[PDB]
Amino acid sequence: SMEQVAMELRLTELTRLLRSVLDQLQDKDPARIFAQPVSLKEVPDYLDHIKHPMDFATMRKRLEAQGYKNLHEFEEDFDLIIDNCMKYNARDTVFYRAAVRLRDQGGVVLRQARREVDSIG
Repeated sequence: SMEQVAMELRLTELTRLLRSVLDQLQDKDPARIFAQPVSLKEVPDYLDHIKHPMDFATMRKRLEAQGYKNLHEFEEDFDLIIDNCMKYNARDTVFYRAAVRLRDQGGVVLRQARREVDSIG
């Protein structure tokens, strides 16, 4: 149907906007602490602590399969990156502090992304 095509164009354009959002958030992580999944070879107890691991690469795979239907879904995965880190690592660690800085800086980007998603529809 033409309606199904129109919906697919909207999903494609959301995917475009979320790709740009993902790039901007990841630039707020120049240390690359959140770039890849926590290694279960190197942190073998991780899944005892963290039930839903997340990282920028895993988000990027979901994005390229147009697997985010709306901004809320995408924000959920970004919040897991931050929140997982802030639970597993103590306040006095470079990892925790990196997550705080990512959250604070990412807030700015996400605030305007929400406006754009509503604005364009």
